[PDB]
This record gives sequence, C-alpha cells and structure tokens, in this order.
Amino acid sequence: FNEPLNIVSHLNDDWFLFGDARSDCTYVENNGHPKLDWLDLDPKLCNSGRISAKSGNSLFRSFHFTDFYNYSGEGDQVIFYEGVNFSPSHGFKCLANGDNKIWMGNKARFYARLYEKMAQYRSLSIVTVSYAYGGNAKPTSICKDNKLTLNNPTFISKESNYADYYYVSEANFTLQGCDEFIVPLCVFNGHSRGSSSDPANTYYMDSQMYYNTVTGVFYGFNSTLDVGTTVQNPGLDLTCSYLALSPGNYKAVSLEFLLSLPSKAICLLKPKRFMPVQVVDSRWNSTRQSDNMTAVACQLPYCFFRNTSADYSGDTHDVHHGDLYFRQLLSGLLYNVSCIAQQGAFLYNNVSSIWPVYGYGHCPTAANI
Amino acid sequence: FNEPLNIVSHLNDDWFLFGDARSDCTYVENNGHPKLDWLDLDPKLCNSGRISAKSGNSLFRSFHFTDFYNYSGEGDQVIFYEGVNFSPSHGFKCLANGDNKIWMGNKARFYARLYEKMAQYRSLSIVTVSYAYGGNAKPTSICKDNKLTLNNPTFISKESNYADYYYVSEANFTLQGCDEFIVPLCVFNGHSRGSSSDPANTYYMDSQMYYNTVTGVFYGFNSTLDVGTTVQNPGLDLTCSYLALSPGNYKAVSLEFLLSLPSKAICLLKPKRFMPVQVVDSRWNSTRQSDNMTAVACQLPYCFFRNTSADYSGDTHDVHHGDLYFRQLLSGLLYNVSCIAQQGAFLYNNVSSIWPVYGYGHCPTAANI
Ligand SMILES: *[C@@H]1O[C@H](CO)[C@@H](O)[C@H](O)[C@H]1NC(C)=O
Ligand SMILES: *[C@@H]1O[C@H](CO)[C@@H](O)[C@H](O)[C@H]1NC(C)=O
Ligand SMILES: *[C@@H]1O[C@H](CO)[C@@H](O)[C@H](O)[C@H]1NC(C)=O
Ligand SMILES: *[C@@H]1O[C@H](CO)[C@@H](O)[C@H](O)[C@H]1NC(C)=O
Ligand SMILES: *[C@@H]1O[C@H](CO)[C@@H](O)[C@H](O)[C@H]1NC(C)=O
Ligand SMILES: *[C@@H]1O[C@H](CO)[C@@H](O)[C@H](O)[C@H]1NC(C)=O
Ligand SMILES: *[C@@H]1O[C@H](CO)[C@@H](O)[C@H](O)[C@H]1NC(C)=O
Ligand SMILES: *[C@@H]1O[C@H](CO)[C@@H](O)[C@H](O)[C@H]1NC(C)=O
Ligand SMILES: *[C@@H]1O[C@H](CO)[C@@H](O)[C@H](O)[C@H]1NC(C)=O
Ligand SMILES: *[C@@H]1O[C@H](CO)[C@@H](O)[C@H](O)[C@H]1NC(C)=O
Ligand SMILES: *[C@@H]1O[C@H](CO)[C@@H](O)[C@H](O)[C@H]1NC(C)=O
Ligand SMILES: *[C@@H]1O[C@H](CO)[C@@H](O)[C@H](O)[C@H]1NC(C)=O
Ligand code: NA
Ligand code: NA
Ligand SMILES: [Zn+2]
Ligand SMILES: [Zn+2]
Repeated sequence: FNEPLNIVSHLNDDWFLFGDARSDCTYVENNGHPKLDWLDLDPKLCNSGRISAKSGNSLFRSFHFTDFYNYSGEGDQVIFYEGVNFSPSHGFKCLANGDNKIWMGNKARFYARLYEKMAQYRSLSIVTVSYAYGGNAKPTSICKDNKLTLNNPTFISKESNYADYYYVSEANFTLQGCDEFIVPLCVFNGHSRGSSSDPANTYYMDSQMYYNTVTGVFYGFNSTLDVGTTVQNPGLDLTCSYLALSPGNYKAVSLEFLLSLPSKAICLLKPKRFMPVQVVDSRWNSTRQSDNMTAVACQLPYCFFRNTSADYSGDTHDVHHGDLYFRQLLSGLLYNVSCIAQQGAFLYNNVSSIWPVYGYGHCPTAANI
Repeated sequence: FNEPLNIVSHLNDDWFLFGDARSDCTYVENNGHPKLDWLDLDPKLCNSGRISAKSGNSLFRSFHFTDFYNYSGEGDQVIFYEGVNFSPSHGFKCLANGDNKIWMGNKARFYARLYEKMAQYRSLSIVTVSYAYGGNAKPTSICKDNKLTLNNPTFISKESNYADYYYVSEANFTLQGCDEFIVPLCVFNGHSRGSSSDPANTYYMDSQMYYNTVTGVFYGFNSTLDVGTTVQNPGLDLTCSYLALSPGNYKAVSLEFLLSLPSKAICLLKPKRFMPVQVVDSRWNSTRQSDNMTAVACQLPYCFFRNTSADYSGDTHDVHHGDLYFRQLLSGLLYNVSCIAQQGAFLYNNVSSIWPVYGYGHCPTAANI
C-alpha cells in the first residue's frame, strides 16, 4: 500500500514546471493531427499558469545561444522537463575541430548549478547583462556552427592597435535586480589561434577571470591543455564553469586572447526553505543520440531524478513527441501528493510498505500500525 | 506521543563525536573533585571509541594555530560539540589594531564548509601540507598575539634582495591522500605595512591566489578595504575563505605583500550518502563572551543545530564545565533513535503528534492511525 510512485508532483499549488515542446501548449500545426498531440503534459494543465515551456528550446540553449526563449517562473516545488534541445545529436562545437564532450561537460555543470540553486530559490528568469568597454573593439561571434550561434558569454574583438593576442584586456559589468546570479566563466583551454594567416608556431593560451570590485574575490581560468584548432591536433573548445554570484560591480579581466563576459544571467529571486527540485529525463527517441548530463547534474540533496523504463516512443506527432510512459510520469502534476521523496511520490501521508528516504511534505511510516 | 527530542543521537553505532574538554575523558586533575566532573559527555561513552576530544581545543583552533590537536574520526552520523575555544573572549587579532569581527567571520566560514562536507564524507582528519620554495626566505609568524600563534596559512618572508613589498612571489604545494581538502585562502584586506621604519605614505595591498596546475582554475583575493595598522586608522586583519579542493598540484601566487600558503588541511575521506551533521551550541558561562558563529554555519540541508534554553552553568568543576541541560542534550548518544530531523530526534518510527521535517532514518507519521 502507498508505494513510491514514479511521477513528478507537488505538495500544493505552489509549483512550477520548466519545459520544451512536450509541455508547450501554444505550439501550432496545420494538419490532420489530433489536438495537442505533441504534448507529454496533460492538456488540462495548459491553462494552469504554472508552466514555462517553448517548442524546440531548453534552459541551457536559451542561456548560451541566440535561439532564446525568456524562461520565467516561480514556485516552491520546481520541476524540470527539458534539456534534450541541446544534446550530442546537435553536435555543437565552437570551432570546426572542437569537441562535443566539452559541451556535454558544460551542460552537466550548468544544470547542476541551476538545480542546486532552484532548491533554495522560488523564482527563475533570464536577464540581459550589459558591459562598459573603454576600447573601440566590438563583440565577435567566435563560437558558432551552421545551426547555433553562441552569444553568452560575449567575446570582445582584438583592438586595431595590437598586432598579436598577447594583450591584457578588461571590462566592467553590473549585476542588479536579483538575489543571486548564475553566469558563465569560460575559457578556450588549449592552443588558440588569431588569424588564419598567422604562422604555425604562434598560438595563444586563453585566460579569463571575473573580479568583484567590492569584496576583492576573483575566480579565474587559465589554459593548460595541449589540444588545438587544426586537423593534426584537434580538441580545442570552450570549457565553462557556472558561478553563483551576489549582486555588485564586477570586472572581467582577460590576460591573453579574447575578453569574454556574461551577456545573460539566470536571475534568482525569493529565497525559500530548502526544497529539492524534480527533474524528468529529457531524451530523444533512440534513433537520435541523447545524453545523461541532467542525471549527472541531478544529485542529492538538491534534486530528485525521474525516468521511465522504456525508449521514448512518440504516438502520433512524431517519434520524439508524445510518449505514453512520460505522459503517465507527468500525470502526477494533475493532483497533490502528501510526500515527495527520493524513490518517488507517496500519495498518502499515513502508512506505506516502503520507508521514504529524503522525504518532503507529510511522509508515511512503514512501521506496523 | 513521540515528540521531537532536543538531543543529539544516532540511528546506529555508525557515529562519531568531535569535541573539547566537555567530551575529553583523558583529562587529569589532582583535587577533591568528583570523577570526570568536567564532562558534559556521559562517562559510559568514554570507552566507546567514537570520540575525538581535547581539553582546551577546537577544530578551528587546531586548523589555524600552533595549539594543535590531531582531531580524527569516522562516522555516518557526525556530531560536533566544540567551537568555544576560539571565541570573542579570546579576542584574537593578527595585529595590535586588528579586528575580532573578521576572525568571527572566519569562524563562521570555516565551520560552514566543514559541516557541509562532513554531511558528504565519513572521515575527518588534519594533515600537514608541505611546500616547495625556490627562494631563500623562510616562514614568518606574522599573525599572532600573546596567547595564540597562527601557523595556517604559513607566511613566507620577503627576500633580502627586494627593497619593498611590490614583488611577485609564488610556491608549489601538493595535496595528496584525501578525496577533498579544506584549505584556507587568506588576505590582509586593507593597507599593510612592511617594516616599522617605513614612511607613513608607503602601504601595500595584499593579494593572494591558489592555482590548480592541471585544470587551470584559480581562486583569489585582492585587497579593497581602507582599514590599516595604526591607531588613527585601525581594522586590518586576516580575512579567510575556506576552499574545498580536489587532490593535485597547486600553485600559490602572491602579487603583492607576503606569500601565504596552507600548512594544514582538513582531510576528507570515504564519501557517504547525504547525511546532515548534528551541531551542539558551544558557548561559555555568560560571564565570558560567546559567539553564534557555529549556528550561522549550521544551515539546512547539511546541518541540524541543537541548543539548550539556559545559561551554561557548571556544576562542580567550574562555571564553564558540566552543565545539567547539555548533559541531558548529549545523553541521547547513549542510545539509538529511529529518526533524526530538524526539530530534534524522534525515538520511535511509527507515530508522532508532530510531522518530522528533513527527517533521516525511519521516521514516524503524524497522521491518525
Ligand atoms: C571600470 O571600473 C573602474 C573602477 O574600478 C574604473 O576605473 C574604469 O573606468 C571602469 N571602466 C570603464 C570602461 O568604464
Ligand atoms: C595565466 O595566464 C597568464 C597569461 O598567459 C599568465 O601571465 C599567468 O602567469 C598565468 N597564471 C598562472 C598562475 O600561471
Ligand atoms: C551517465 O552515463 C555514463 C556512461 O555514459 C555512466 O558512466 C554514468 O554512471 C551515468 N550517470 C548517471 C548519473 O546516469
Ligand atoms: C521510436 O518511436 C517509435 C514510436 O513512434 C517506436 O516504434 C520505436 O520503437 C522508437 N525507437 C526506435 C525506432 O529506435
Ligand atoms: C492541492 O492543494 C491545494 C491547497 O493545499 C488546493 O487548493 C488544490 O486544489 C489542490 N490541488 C489540486 C490539483 O486539486
Ligand atoms: C509505536 O511503537 C511503540 C514502540 O514499539 C509502541 O509503544 C506503540 O504502541 C506504537 N504505537 C502505535 C500506534 O502502533
Ligand atoms: C613549481 O612548479 C612549476 C611547474 O609548473 C616548476 O616550473 C617550478 O620549478 C616549481 N617550483 C619549485 C620551487 O620547485
Ligand atoms: C590585484 O592586485 C594586484 C597587485 O596589487 C594587481 O596587480 C592586480 O591588478 C589586482 N587585480 C585586479 C583585478 O585589479
Ligand atoms: C546570531 O546573532 C546575531 C546577532 O548577534 C543575529 O542577528 C543572528 O540572527 C544570529 N544567527 C543565528 C543563526 O543564531
Ligand atoms: C554560571 O554558572 C553558575 C553555576 O556554577 C551559575 O550559578 C550562573 O548563573 C552562571 N551564569 C552567570 C554567573 O552569569
Ligand atoms: C544501535 O543499533 C545497533 C545495530 O543497529 C546495535 O548494535 C547497538 O547496540 C544499538 N546501540 C545501542 C547504544 O544499544
Ligand atoms: C491511510 O489513509 C488512507 C486515505 O485516507 C486510507 O484509505 C487508509 O485507510 C489509511 N490507512 C491507515 C492504516 O490508517
Ligand atoms: Na581571454
Ligand atoms: Na600576498
Ligand atoms: Zn502533431
Ligand atoms: Zn573537576
């Protein structure tokens, strides 16, 4: 009786879901399809006002790229069902001979930071970050391919006066309006190249740091790796950490190569008593390649991970939208549960055959009477 | 029935207590005192082999100063009952016109780091950290008064060749034998002075960073404050952060003033499933001045704080040792409890009149039948 249910749910109405197409009710189609057939989310929750979802997007995608959706929401119990819209299938690399594994590493670190903070905070949004630059050089879109263009962090071009990339550059940026900010601190870890016409011997070792003008704290990344830009020596891409920062006046200091600074930040507002987030596995139909980065990111004590036991098998829309088991997994949002724990959600508050671990809410005992 | 009990306890025998005189059974006295009267700990637990306690010491004290005890222990449920042996009563300052509030800030940050990590790790110990220095200058004991001498972090003297403190200095240190290390990264935030014979205009702005040679990550502190060493402008002391670092080859880089590097580290071994530590308020009889830094440090979800409702009132030993209510609070260690939660320990696993919050173990329901 009252076994842990493999669902995502809520203790009350104070909940919010962040998602993608599988939770996006505003999507339109002109065909002989059943109404809202792309959804894993139940159609009854479309008018709930507790969902931030966009077809073809994710939190990581909007945080880093020009394909931007203004994800925003507030809730005590935060649920995530997105992440698939930046996967190994997309195969993004900043450079022709880059590395997707680095970008999966970035995905894991971003979500880890986001999940941990959203266990301490009610509100999430994405705000624009402006910068003051004393030079004449303007932003350069270095990290991109033919599908995606990265715009966070922003990269500042070399000044016209400098012949090489052995220069020191800096810029100021203010973080205002939020209790905490998640910003990317990134670096090209390896041998970077200036212009395609430079000799084969001259390479640059990227260095970047962020500096708090008030507290004097600085966090930085120096280049250490051997990987590069050529076919003979490949691997160089953009490794990012995701820092939780207080509001204040910050300085971005680059000691070598391009100056990089945040253009976007995850705005964290309204602190709450510790309440772990719920994360639903976000993967393709196994014809496309997925990753378990969100699972790597989803750890105790800040996060509970939920997954089905089957391949993702779309019903009528396509192979990637409308899975029966994920529909049932998400169906838990239609009602309140008494206890949300590691194993799953316990519907009732009194007794169970299973002892709840890391339980939140009004949790049942597994004792006799 | 089965109300939360204001005690520290354990779910099984897999527990360890870190303490001071109030838990130190090896202490000796030649007088007409009752046996073991300085203890808050029950005498029956003296031979338990689950206590690391020393009369007149604490974790912070041993971590920073020459008054060192080799605190070591392993347990799933870690309990702390120490901290009073570095308090505002001691009034420690690195410099004559320093600031004790900075050192209380340091106390809060150290314990916060320690408590959070000891919720993820079974084993705690203090290991010596060695360094490689290419110069001739040897350690200088700059931070001290007439009671305490700081030896962590170690400070390296200025070289004989340098006329001033506007130099760049660096040293290597290896961290080996532990899964994670807690080390202090400290700085004199303000206007530092070289020799007492230097003019009134020449001051130095302390800068210190630690650098991972492999990953390229660096964490640093620059001086920003206006406080100094004189009577006219006082306040300058040593502000420390407490970093959790992986094993590896590290570089300590100082851009101005003295080079500082860790001599001691909290060695973290044997990762465990998340289990919050229990912390008992460590304060003097109200005749001496105490602090609530360990309470500031003890936060959800990694820590449960326990306090009595009375002044600390010693029975026979002195005013600072052997309190009835703390004895009863610690008496919970004599037996197992079913559930350890935020409000306290629930003895029984079945029913309660109170809903446990952040419960660990086999926790009771507050429902009817
Ligand atoms: C950045 O801030 C500093 C203050 O520390 C100021 O001196 C400098 O002019 C600022 N830079 C720009 C480009 O405004
Ligand atoms: C980091 O890189 C910069 C630029 O190459 C260099 O000047 C600096 O010494 C490096 N930092 C360390 C700690 O080696
Ligand atoms: C993720 O997948 C890798 C192999 O691809 C595996 O080693 C790892 O344990 C997985 N982690 C999680 C949290 O699923
Ligand atoms: C993908 O989805 C379809 C359902 O539309 C299912 O038949 C198939 O097993 C899934 N996996 C594949 C093709 O690998
Ligand atoms: C969940 O509980 C709240 C009050 O605690 C109530 O307003 C709401 O109707 C419940 N949710 C559903 C989906 O019925
Ligand atoms: C709960 O367990 C305790 C100890 O076994 C027992 O005294 C009590 O009768 C039990 N209460 C209920 C309602 O089962
Ligand atoms: C510190 O390590 C570096 C390697 O990065 C080495 O060049 C240097 O000689 C070392 N310093 C000392 C004093 O051994
Ligand atoms: C930190 O202090 C050093 C030494 O005074 C200085 O050279 C450096 O520019 C400072 N860093 C920043 C970011 O201002
Ligand atoms: C500690 O004491 C200060 C005042 O001395 C108070 O403002 C603060 O709330 C206290 N915090 C805790 C956790 O006891
Ligand atoms: C300190 O302890 C004694 C018990 O020995 C008690 O009488 C007193 O109330 C305590 N507090 C003081 C003196 O402020
Ligand atoms: C606590 O439980 C363990 C086994 O779970 C048992 O060995 C031990 O005797 C109990 N503790 C006490 C103090 O009786
Ligand atoms: C637990 O509560 C549920 C729902 O109210 C009820 O069906 C069941 O009888 C209760 N079980 C016990 C043992 O009280
Ligand atoms: Na750079
Ligand atoms: Na220094
Ligand atoms: Zn469709
Ligand atoms: Zn005595």
